[PDB]
Amino acid sequence: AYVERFVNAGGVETRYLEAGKGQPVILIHGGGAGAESEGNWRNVIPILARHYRVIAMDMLGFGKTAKPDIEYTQDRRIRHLHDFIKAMNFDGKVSIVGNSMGGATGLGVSVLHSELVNALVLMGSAGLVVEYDFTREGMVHLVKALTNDGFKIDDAMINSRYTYATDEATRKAYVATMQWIREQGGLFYDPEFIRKVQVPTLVVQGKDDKVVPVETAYKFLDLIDDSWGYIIPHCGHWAMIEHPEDFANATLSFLSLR
Amino acid sequence: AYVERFVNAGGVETRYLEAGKGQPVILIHGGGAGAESEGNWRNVIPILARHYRVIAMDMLGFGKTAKPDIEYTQDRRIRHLHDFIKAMNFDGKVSIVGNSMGGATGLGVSVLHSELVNALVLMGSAGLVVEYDFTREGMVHLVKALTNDGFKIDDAMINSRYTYATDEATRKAYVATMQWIREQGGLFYDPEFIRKVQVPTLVVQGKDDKVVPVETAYKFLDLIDDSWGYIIPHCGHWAMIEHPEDFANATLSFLSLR
Repeated sequence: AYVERFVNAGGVETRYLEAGKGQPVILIHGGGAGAESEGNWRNVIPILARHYRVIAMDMLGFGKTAKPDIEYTQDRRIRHLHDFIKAMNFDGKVSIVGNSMGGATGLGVSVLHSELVNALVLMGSAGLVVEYDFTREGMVHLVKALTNDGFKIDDAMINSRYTYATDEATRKAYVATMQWIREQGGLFYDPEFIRKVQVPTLVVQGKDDKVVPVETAYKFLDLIDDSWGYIIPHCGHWAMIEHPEDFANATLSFLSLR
Repeated sequence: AYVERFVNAGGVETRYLEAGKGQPVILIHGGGAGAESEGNWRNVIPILARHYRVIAMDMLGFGKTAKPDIEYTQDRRIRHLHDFIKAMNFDGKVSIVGNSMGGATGLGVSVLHSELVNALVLMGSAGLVVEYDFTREGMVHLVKALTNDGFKIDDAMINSRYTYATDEATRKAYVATMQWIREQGGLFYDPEFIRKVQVPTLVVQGKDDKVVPVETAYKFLDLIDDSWGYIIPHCGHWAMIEHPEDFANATLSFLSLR
């Protein structure tokens, strides 16, 4: 369905999944212990790959991407994504699709380095303040908590995510990542920064998202001038996982216009 | 691109436009003098017809549909749509897509006769209270007023709508239609009625709609349990006219899941 590749992104070896041909679209997974490209985009990649060159990148400190001994700041993740894009073989601009932390990082690149970006998709994206014990069972509770009441847990998916979350190197980077966020009072941008997003944007949001309230989407829609909104019912914090076909199609439709 | 047809809908001769094959989708135009199927859906029909049997129906008292000497109530338009659906040759349920008044009418049928409906699309739809001098120039001002600042007026489209609005029989029915609405304090339903919509619904809304504020969409999304939301930037009260490709694709995507 896709192949695993590695590239040196400005000094940080980076792992990505690739499938398809055509215009390049980068998928950025969310935060959380054990979160990475395969578990986040498994069922979405095939669909998107029918029309675009899909590139699912593991963020700095996550999955199989490098985990150097550094301070894991949001600024560092933004720079990493910037370096990955440059390091990749792209003839022009690329579209960026991100969930939660991945969304905040795509948003950051869309403001600091928009000349590299064609379109942005924010899905249950972090960025607005609006307002795990590392056990297999703890992972089950987490997934159920972040998804809609109708989401059916898949052991295989749970085991895969748990395996990534347990890897001591991955866990160490995760702890450092959460520490910085914790010390800032959360992962966010001032609304003024968000108002700087000028590329066409699609704000995707689950109506039942407990992490990022639906009102957050309405605020993103008010702040980002060229933003479209896609609100999904019976959907939690992970639209791409809870309703892959729905999310993939909405994304294809958005990208087809842009 | 489509053919014009007529059918007896429970006593009311009704005019519709048809194109395509497959699952049936009914398009319902908005209110306003001279509003009818061709002017409202011209550029959308071809796109939708590539995947469905598209049926654009003129509401009771509008376009080429019959204009009997009766009291033009919202109840009467709902009954008419019900009769048209029954009078048509449909093997099963049908999807309904409506703008403003057409949306309110589709919504009404979706509550009173949902066994006939598979999906509903409300576009700048009337229904929530949330909160023309009949000259060619008056028509130009109206279109500019109801559309986004970037909408380019098309004389041909203006002349066509003006021609329908001037037809004395059409004008007489329009006056009666507006009179009833005026005497009720507007065209609306109690939020409790709207909460009865149980079919999958797509609430489409222009961010710059001056007739139906964007907040209205957020309220529809709160009231209708199985509703998805699609918010469009730089879009006024007529998404299907201002951005036909965008609207048609969003509709195709929605219907493909349902």
